[PDB]
Amino acid sequence: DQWSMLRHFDHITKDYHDHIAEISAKLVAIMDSLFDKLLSKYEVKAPVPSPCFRNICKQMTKMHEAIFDLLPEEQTQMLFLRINASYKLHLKKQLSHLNVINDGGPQNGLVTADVAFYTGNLQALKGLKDLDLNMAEIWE
Ligand SMILES: [Mg+2]
Repeated sequence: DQWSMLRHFDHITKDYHDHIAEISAKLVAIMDSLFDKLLSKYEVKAPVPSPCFRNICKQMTKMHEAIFDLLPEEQTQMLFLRINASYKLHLKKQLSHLNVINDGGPQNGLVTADVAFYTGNLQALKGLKDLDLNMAEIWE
């Protein structure tokens, strides 16, 4: 009956959500290593988008294309929030290293511009328009 069928479904899929998060952990780790490699070398200058940010955004795009049909929408949103958190951590580290501060000066302006390219790229991907990226965190 419908009840027994669904009990079988429940048993078969009981770990589905937890296991997707575990595979997604490996994907976050891959992107985290890319961000560390790229952002450790980032220099603030025109033109924008900088080569660093073009590369980050291209890989984010390719990642989205690769997993779109493999993850439910909510998990894809959650994945991108984790990827974003990694990006912000590495960007914050580099801005601190370079002594770039949020004072409205030309250097701050260039980072704001590069980040606008990043945010625009991310939010233009299917399902990601209303992600709360909290990019202001990078100046903490
Ligand atoms: Mg300046």
